[PDB]
Amino acid sequence: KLNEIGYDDIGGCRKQLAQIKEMVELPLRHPQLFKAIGVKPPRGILLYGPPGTGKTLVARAVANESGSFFFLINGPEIMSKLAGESESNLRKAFEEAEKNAPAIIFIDELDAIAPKREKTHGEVERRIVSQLLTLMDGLKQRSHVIVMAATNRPNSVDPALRRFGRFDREIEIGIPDSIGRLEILRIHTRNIRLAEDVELEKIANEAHGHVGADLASLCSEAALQQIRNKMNLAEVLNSLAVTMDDFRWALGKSNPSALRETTVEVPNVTWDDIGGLENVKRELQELVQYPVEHPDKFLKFGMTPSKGVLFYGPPGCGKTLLAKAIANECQANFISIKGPELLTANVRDIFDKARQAAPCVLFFDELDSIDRVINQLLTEMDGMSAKKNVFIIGATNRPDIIDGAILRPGRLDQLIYIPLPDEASRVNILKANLRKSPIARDVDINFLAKATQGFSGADLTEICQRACKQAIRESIEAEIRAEDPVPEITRRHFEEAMRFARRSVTENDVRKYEMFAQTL
Amino acid sequence: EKLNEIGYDDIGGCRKQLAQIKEMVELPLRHPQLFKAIGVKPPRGILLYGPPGTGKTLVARAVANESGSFFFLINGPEIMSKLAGESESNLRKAFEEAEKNAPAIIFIDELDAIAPKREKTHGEVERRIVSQLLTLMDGLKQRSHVIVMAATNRPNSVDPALRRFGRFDREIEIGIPDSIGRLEILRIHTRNIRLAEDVELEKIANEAHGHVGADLASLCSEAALQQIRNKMNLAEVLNSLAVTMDDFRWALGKSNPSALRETTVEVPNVTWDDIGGLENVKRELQELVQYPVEHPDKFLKFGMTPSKGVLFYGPPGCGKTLLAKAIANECQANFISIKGPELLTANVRDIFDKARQAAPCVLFFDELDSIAKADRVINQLLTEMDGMSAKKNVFIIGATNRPDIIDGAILRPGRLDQLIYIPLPDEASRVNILKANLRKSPIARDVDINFLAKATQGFSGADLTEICQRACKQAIRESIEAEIRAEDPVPEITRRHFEEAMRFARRSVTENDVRKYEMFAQTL
Ligand SMILES: */C(=C\C(=O)Nc1ccc2oc(-c3ccccn3)nc2c1)c1ccncc1
Ligand SMILES: */C(=C\C(=O)Nc1ccc2oc(-c3ccccn3)nc2c1)c1ccncc1
Repeated sequence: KLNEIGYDDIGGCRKQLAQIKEMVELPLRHPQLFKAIGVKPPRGILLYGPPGTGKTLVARAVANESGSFFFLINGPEIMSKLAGESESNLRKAFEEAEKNAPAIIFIDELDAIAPKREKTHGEVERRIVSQLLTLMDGLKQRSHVIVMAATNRPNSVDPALRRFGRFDREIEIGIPDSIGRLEILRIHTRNIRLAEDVELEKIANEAHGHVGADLASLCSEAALQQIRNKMNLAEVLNSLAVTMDDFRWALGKSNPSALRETTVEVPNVTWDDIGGLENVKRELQELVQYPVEHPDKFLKFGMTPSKGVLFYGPPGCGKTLLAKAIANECQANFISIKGPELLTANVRDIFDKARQAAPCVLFFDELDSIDRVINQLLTEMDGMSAKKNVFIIGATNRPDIIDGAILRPGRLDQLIYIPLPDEASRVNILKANLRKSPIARDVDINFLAKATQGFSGADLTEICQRACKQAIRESIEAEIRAEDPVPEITRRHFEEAMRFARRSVTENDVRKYEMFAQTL
Repeated sequence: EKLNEIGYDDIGGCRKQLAQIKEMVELPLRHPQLFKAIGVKPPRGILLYGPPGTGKTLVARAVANESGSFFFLINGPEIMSKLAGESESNLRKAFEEAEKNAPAIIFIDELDAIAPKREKTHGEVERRIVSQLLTLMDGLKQRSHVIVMAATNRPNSVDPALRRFGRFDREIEIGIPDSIGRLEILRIHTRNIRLAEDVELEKIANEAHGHVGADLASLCSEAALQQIRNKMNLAEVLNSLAVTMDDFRWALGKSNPSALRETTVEVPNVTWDDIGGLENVKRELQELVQYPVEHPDKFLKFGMTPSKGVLFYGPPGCGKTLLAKAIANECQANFISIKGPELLTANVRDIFDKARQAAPCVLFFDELDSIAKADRVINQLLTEMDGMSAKKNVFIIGATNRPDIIDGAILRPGRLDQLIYIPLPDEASRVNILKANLRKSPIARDVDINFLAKATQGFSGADLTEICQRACKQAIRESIEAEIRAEDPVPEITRRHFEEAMRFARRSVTENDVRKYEMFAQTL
């Protein structure tokens, strides 16, 4: 079975799979063509990412597809041997790989073999690390041996290993996105018998923070729930088919292990969902979309584009949603960071993660909360080339207390005010909020927008929530009394919600923001 | 085979240091008669250091090949990967072999792997090998012509006992190449690549900032990869492959140099024409930073030691840094641009030592206010400056925007005796700045800089740059919008764009601030 694993049996990493394919397969199938022009093939590739992804099979998939020899060195297995056994085994591994070429050597759990030098506390451990380094540098330029390694964090690996010529290409196999999750769910359910009511797309969309292993466990739990419901009360053996109810139940009881891991992807929020102003949209377009869309114009006119902006205004979800929408427009990855998250050298880490994604929209929320971290952010921004397509966006609700250093040119040089949404914006927001709900025909959104003025996006969302709570309360009470009288939200529900206006922004705050704008 | 042919030409990015090493090694190892006659003691330990990838690992081999001497290589990890007695036997066997075949050169690559700081060593085998190395080092009789060269990332990671007066007394830094060095490296690596006729490596080298030799090798590889990707994916092809300037630019776009955070030492390419500047300030800086270095004889004749430090205070902007870079450029002295934020994040002495190593240096300290009036850094800097021999051609320049806050200690004589002020640029300065800003971009013949300068008064360097930047964005905006309509209409930036940018003409420096600076000057 192992030799039969291919590209199709790995899900959740298709971009990285293409990268690895071009890096490895092509040289190992037409070495003459690459040598002619003079392209040097890579000699060390380090895959890293959260545990549970498919990065342990990537090496096997590549080796099988390229039809090359494959050798596996298991970190814990090597470190579980006597003093000389580990050295003999590393040497034998590399020698065997050289014997049969082209080859691939996968050193699973490298951080087990070569942890940070501080962690090591014996002569045997350091001797093994140095043995690995010596073997690594000994790969002749034409040996046709590619060393692949996997870890959780490259920082846990001995830095000497991450030098030129030893491990110079580092690829991240991160959390899958919705398409990746669907791919994994379709891979794992190959043998399970499904019912006709299963729509894996919804499951994939709803499974947040799930890695391939988590999805395998989820499928197993759903099958078990089906067994429980059926057998509890050969005929049955042939009448078993997991149902969407079982999958939803399994989702309910699941505890994904990758909840806290930052997510990088292209969000699915469009302009229509926030509405927003026109000037702000135009400015954001000019800043972010044009340089990526038409770099030629910037080059010919020869002025380097600015990197980041700094939204200010009353609190709410407009700023974050606006940034997400602009990122969606340009099809660039979106990275969200919260001040509380940062308070808990991570700054360099997140900046490098952004730099890895070519079009990225690095978002920093609650920037006001953020001396050491401030200086680290300052230096990192100052040391960001204004020619790489990485855009920093800030957000704050107290521009007065923001340190002026960040505002200095080259770091964050543009300020944009985000006012309360207007009538059209409020209409768009309300339409988005009730998008997934069965609203009644009588209800008109335009009148609601006219009635509500000065209400922040939070206020409108709260208004929608109050109405739905009323509908649920009515349905339950009617159901109890009856024991679909309330099939859709009615006007009375919305009016009852409106009974408590609760405007979250005072006119004094708006005047203060206006004064801040005028002073600029 | 190929190893024994590496020479001076096959190393790039280090030409000053290569000349130093040539004089310091090749000549003694070819004409010992003269050196012994006049009585010059050849060095016995040379420690090369710098960021990884710079090609210092070939310097030893290049020198050995050129001088025709025996060459022996000891690889740190290789020695430390053996059993307890194997590493000792190997060090001893290396030095014995080198001495047996004289003259020789011994290159101990990755010294810090063999002899780290005493504290970092926990076992006894590690300390035993370090002591073995020290014993062998001291055992080199002056008569025997053995020169030990070692390479390490930083000299501090090496055991201090090694950096003694008879072991490793010469330390050479091989740091990031400059633009000429980058061009040299690119020429070396593209020897076997077949390039197209539109490739002009000068622009690549100039734009490749923070790249080391290895990074440039990767860049060339990626460009070739892009070319093959496009053409092939879309024997004839094998003979039609030629990298193109588009491929090199694309490779640059997607490259992540590993030496971005490393301080750069180099003569800046900024001239007086790009800053304008008051004639008084220009003359004063000329005197201070040029007469001592250009006519030391006169200073000796009148016997007054030149002051070392100058301060700059005034409105925030690009003026101070540009002025310092210009004065450095005129004297062709190296420029070090330590910023305050970098220092906020031992280090002070390291910067001062780096400056000292480059004799004519224009060490720059921006935003000094943040560091000074904290206690630790300010005291360390005061101590280090006070220990700065005024007879050396190292000039310290400070910049600040709160001249009222800096502690008076820094301005006491012997530390920073001059207190020049940098005021807002005048009309001619603004004209020069605008000409420089638009120099790289096409401009309409109608557009006149003189009127724009006349309109702009009190505008800081950023203000002028902002004006130019805003105008270009308008031109790009208009240029593209026409393109979609047609789907060149805007070949150059027209005066309409400049006037539209001028519509929102803003002054970033309040006249109150300028008056405050004037008050400080008068009180001073
Ligand atoms: C939306 C985020 C959101 O609603 N954020 C938010 C709501 C209310 C807030 O009040 C404050 C505040 C702070 C200090 C003083 C007073 N009030 N901050 C608030 C923030 C959202 C984000 C991302 N995706 C979707 C929605
Ligand atoms: C130019 C650098 C430059 O213009 N930097 C700069 C612009 C504006 C600034 O405002 C402050 C400041 C300080 C304190 C309070 C308020 N504002 N600092 C500023 C710095 C330049 C540098 C290097 N090479 C070329 C040009």
